[PDB]
Amino acid sequence: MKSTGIVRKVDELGRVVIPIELRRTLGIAEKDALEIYVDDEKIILKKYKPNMT
Amino acid sequence: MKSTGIVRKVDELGRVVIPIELRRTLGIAEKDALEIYVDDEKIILKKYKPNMT
Repeated sequence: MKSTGIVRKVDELGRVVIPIELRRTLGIAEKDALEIYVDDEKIILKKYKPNMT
Repeated sequence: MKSTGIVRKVDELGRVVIPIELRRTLGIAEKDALEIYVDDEKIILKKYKPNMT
């Protein structure tokens, strides 16, 4: 079980468990942020665009 | 402060806080499941397609 059509549980309010490999891909964790967008019948969440100069 | 390019915090291990309006769109919550797919540099979470007939 990795990604691409893999079933995960929610939590309560909405906190869905993102795969370690996925957050690893984004280089994010805990205190980091994601950019959540919506696509009709599904959710689209990218890592937040880091404003680092 | 709704969906569509909105920034959210993670948690630790990856549990990202899905908008109440989003989980509401999917009619999911807590005990429910999502189908997580990966899109290059982003994550795609659909609701788990319910096998109810």
